[PDB]
Amino acid sequence: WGYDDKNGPEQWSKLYPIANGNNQSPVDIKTSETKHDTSLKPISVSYNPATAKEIINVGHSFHVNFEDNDNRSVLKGGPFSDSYRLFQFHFHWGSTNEHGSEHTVDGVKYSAELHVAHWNSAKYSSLAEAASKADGLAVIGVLMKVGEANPKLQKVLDALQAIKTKGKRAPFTNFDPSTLLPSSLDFWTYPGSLTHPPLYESVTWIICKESISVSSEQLAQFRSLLSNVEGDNAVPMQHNNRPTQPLKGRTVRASF
Ligand SMILES: *CCOCCOc1cc(C(F)(F)F)cc(C(F)(F)F)c1
Ligand SMILES: [Zn+2]
Repeated sequence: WGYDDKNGPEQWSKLYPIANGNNQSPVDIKTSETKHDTSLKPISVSYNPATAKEIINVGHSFHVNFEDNDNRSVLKGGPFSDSYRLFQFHFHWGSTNEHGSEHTVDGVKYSAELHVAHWNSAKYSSLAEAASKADGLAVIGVLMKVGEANPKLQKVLDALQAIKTKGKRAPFTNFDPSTLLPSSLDFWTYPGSLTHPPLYESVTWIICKESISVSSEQLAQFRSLLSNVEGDNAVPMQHNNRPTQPLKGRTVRASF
């Protein structure tokens, strides 16, 4: 699978029938139809910088992984009674500054999107186990808006030089992902899935109501990464965002 016409989101249903499922992400969040939930508690994130492990070029994108051995970096509050263990964060972007996000609000596309992923360490003992469980994954979605350069992104962007080509790996240590999150943690939440194969419908989404900035040049650095392996012809990762999906009667709750 990929993001080209030959193997893109339109072709995913071939090898991943769940793509045409009822709990698929991303989706369009219509604020007028979001339901405020009294039971929702504030989102609480406590990450340990020492947890940061490495950064990897995976052809279609890049993953910044963390040590998920213990509960040093966890996610609490929200719709969760359980505690979720951070393991990775990554980005999604488009070929132009205008429409590169995955989630949309009131039909409004953003430039990019940050995903901070966690797995249910209260019920399960591994990401592999939790990945296919409805209550296995919790992902924070932060919408990124084109504008002034984001200084918080620089340490990540500076590391992309060591993972230029597909398969390249590099140590990525001493970093707190929460520094990338917006000032406020007000959020929408809805039962969703992974935005790319395997497309497991096992994700409880936490979409921040507040967005963060990113310069056009910083977005250019994302597309600067190569989807090809070393030595081969350079093929930049121009985009890796999935179109919004049918909400299928799902309810998007609001904490505000
Ligand atoms: C590319 C780095 O690999 C580390 C783990 O990869 C996974 C990431 C995700 C994520 F939620 F981030 F999209 C999901 C999965 C899984 F669902 F388990 F396949 C693996
Ligand atoms: Zn994602």
